[PDB]
Amino acid sequence: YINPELAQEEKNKGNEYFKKGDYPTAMRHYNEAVKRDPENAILYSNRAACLTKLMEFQRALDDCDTCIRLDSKFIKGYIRKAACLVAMREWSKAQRAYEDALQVDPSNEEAREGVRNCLR
Repeated sequence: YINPELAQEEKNKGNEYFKKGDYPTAMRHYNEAVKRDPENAILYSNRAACLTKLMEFQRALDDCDTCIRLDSKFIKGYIRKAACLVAMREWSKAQRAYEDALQVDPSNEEAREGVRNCLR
């Protein structure tokens, strides 16, 4: 059952615990946010960042694809995908994910720095 205000509230509990670095507890809240507004791309971007810190790389990249599917214009899905691949040391795939972001917005500074980071 869709509840987008509750999803927002849960997003924030998530983001807060993310920042005290208790990702276990942040994840409980990101899961609930996703449950309540499952078509909202940003919730998957957010959850992907957390899953990546936890080294749940398979689940992280699933969330990045979800984000990219739900909103192909939302740059952070591509950024989170690239960042996860950097965390995996998948450099060649990471470089292409950042380049996919740059296709969406060639002025994106985070993606341009990400390409620099991928030069080995």
